[PDB]
Amino acid sequence: TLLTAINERQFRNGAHVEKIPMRLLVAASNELPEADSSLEALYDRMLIRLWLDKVQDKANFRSMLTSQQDENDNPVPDALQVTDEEYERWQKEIGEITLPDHVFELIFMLRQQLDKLPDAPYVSDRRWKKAIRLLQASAFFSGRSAVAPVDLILLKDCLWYDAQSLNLIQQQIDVLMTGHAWQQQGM
Amino acid sequence: HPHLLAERISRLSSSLEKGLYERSHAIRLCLLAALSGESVFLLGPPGIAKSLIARRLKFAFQNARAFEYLMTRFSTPEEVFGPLSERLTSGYLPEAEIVFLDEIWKAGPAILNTLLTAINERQFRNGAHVEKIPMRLLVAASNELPEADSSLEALYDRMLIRLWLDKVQDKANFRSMLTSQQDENDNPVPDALQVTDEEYERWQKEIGEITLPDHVFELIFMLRQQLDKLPDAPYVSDRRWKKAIRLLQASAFFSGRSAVAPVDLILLKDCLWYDAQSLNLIQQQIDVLMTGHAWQQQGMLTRLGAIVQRHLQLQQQQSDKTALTVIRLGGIFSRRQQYQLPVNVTASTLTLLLQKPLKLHDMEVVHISFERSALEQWLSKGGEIRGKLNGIGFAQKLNLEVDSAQHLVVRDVSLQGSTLALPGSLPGEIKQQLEELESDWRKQHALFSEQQKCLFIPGDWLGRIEASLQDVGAQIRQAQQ
Ligand SMILES: Nc1ncnc2c1ncn2[C@@H]1O[C@H](COP(=O)(O)OP(=O)(O)O)[C@@H](O)[C@H]1O
Repeated sequence: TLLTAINERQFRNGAHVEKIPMRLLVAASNELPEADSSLEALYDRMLIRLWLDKVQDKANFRSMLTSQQDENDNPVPDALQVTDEEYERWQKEIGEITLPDHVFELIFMLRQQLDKLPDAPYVSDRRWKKAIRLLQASAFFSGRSAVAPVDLILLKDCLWYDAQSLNLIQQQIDVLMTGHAWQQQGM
Repeated sequence: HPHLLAERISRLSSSLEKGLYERSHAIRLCLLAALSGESVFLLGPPGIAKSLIARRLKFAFQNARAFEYLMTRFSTPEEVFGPLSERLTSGYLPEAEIVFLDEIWKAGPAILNTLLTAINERQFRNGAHVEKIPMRLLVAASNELPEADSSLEALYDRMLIRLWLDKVQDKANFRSMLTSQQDENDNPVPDALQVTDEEYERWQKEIGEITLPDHVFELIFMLRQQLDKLPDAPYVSDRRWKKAIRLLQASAFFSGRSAVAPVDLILLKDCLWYDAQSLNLIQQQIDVLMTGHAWQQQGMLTRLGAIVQRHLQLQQQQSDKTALTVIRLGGIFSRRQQYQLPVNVTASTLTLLLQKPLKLHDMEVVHISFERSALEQWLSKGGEIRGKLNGIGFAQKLNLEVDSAQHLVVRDVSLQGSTLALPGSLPGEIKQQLEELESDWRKQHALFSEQQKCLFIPGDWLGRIEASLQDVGAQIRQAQQ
């Protein structure tokens, strides 16, 4: 029933169905599912995959260990809170972002590069289509009208799926970001 | 009336392909099974629009309910069809026109015992009594393949269509797919193209009434024997061949035809295979029959060889009119150098006939094709020469020598002389048989140009049928020169 709330954004309420205004879906755990298990369907649909861990800096640990800020309060002012009308209007302008020819050459090159390496993780067509919705919105909320080549860094937390693909995705993207993104290797 | 049906079918699949690139063979295949009561299997990696095709086929009908479910190892039958109280099956599987079951090669034994009964009988156990299921299309997608000796082989043998979908490969089709603004949960099919419940029940009766020609059945008569002598051929039982007739008859019914067409056999490439090993054998055996025994491609090739053999027999019989004179040359040389004819002969792999036939290499021959690049070195420098027999085989050594009257004498094992001769510059018997064979090629090519506009036919397969028919017509035109 959780798969129908993401694609169709509805729910089987006995007889008639109703829409679900789910604006953000976050899922956390600890371990990873099996490679031949039924839990891979929900994992393949989740776009952003972040690997959070504990703190490592000594200066950032002292202020975190002694924090008087209430975690259940509202530290967001009323002037910065968005309304329901602005959320529905931004969903239409996200898909209207133009796709430059220079950005298409980088997506097709990174996709074909992962298909030749045996240890590279497989990227489906659903992962490539949903990554553009997050990439087009990254430039819309930053003051741009087209897709920028700098938005390709966000793919380092979407293409990976386990501990073996983390060291390969962050390395293959870093080569393209420092080679063909700004004509570094082309020159 | 029958010709207007092909326009509505072609216009219905055109609106369904909006937003799905490189998926024309997957949408047109699911539409034929939805209007005939068949199934379709999809194989490939998860993430190639394998679930949208199940939700898009429900828009073609006026009253159709979709159902998406993922079969797990711990799934219970009370969640797929509905829990009991007598069974709350409101909006599940027994009352759904199109159902989608993702990953079918991993369900439990209880789900497998119930899925095999809703296909052959289309019934459901509602506690005590039984009720029919109006299932019009059953699609199943997964990623891996079941075992060769397990309980999951019963469901695979009943699924007729087995498609192997994959990711996109064209660069031009990937840019428009990566930036598509068409909503996948909308209704892109007009109301005029949507069929009703009365048209679906009427088409099921007209499918079985399609006339079966005797010439079209000859293709399956020979293709069945070829898939049995090879040990690597997949085992195709009689139940698979019986269900293939319903898919072939319905393919020509929606294309404006009343009988089964030989071009409808291309759909069998996604129904006889079962794994990765059978994919390279099914697509190869069908391509040979579709480009050989289909439009009389191979049937005319073996008949053309008899005309060439008959023309060579009449040429070697009248070889006493044209001899073979070898001109001489002067110059200062220690050996007697000979020269060939100038403008009279210019071909490199020319053929030379002979009068009395001999037995060379324990076999008979009627014409010896020599090489112009090697004939000039033997007639001047000397040594040994080579030459194939009957225009085939390797260039074997022959006992070629010069004669007193400037001729070529070929000897064998019994020291038998034979003067060679070249063919002169068409008899009435050869032209009569060549005109009848050329008329059959034009009649067979007209049948392909009147049925290739079918919707359930891939586009890449049209390039091989046209290339095979042109090769037969090009070989018959060279003999009449
Ligand atoms: N080859 C393709 N061509 C066009 N669109 C595609 C393709 N593959 C996936 N999509 C799009 O991705 C979306 C999600 O597909 P999804 O249901 O995840 O596929 P699957 O069922 O194979 O995992 C669909 O709405 C579909 O439009």
